[PDB]
Amino acid sequence: PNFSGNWKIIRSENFEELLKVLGVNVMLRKIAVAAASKYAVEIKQEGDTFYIKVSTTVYTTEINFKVGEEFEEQTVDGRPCKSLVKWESENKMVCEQKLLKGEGPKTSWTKELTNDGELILTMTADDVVCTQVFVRE
Ligand SMILES: *C/C=C(C)/C=C/C=C(C)/C=C/C1=C(C)CCCC1(C)C
Repeated sequence: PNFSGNWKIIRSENFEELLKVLGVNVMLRKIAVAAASKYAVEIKQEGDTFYIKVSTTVYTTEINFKVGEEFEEQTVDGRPCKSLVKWESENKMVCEQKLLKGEGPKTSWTKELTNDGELILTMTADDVVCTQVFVRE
């Protein structure tokens, strides 16, 4: 549907706790939380093909996928992984990830477009769920 847009963050909950589960030490967690306050998501959607560009003040990364096809990206804490996105309803998709090398927490994310025009992202590591809410620029 209309995931396409330039999204700007308005709320971020449990992000520090997510990073803690992921092994990031406290000073870097605090700096990462501060960096999440500037952060923007740009989405281009055509059918079930998505282009996503995530950017903060000094860093930017692009994610390209088709729903239902495995692709490679990185976990939140930077460990490369294989990902697979599926729809869960009209305007929510869920991505499951598997580490390429090694072991670690089970991670995943979801992206939802609400009826009131917000984008909700969740990122999960084991039992900890980070929720971020965006509005269009
Ligand atoms: C569909 C939207 C997705 C998959 C968004 C992914 C977002 C990230 C991988 C954000 C990561 C960040 C850090 C790892 C620390 C700096 C702040 C963030 C939130 C940009």
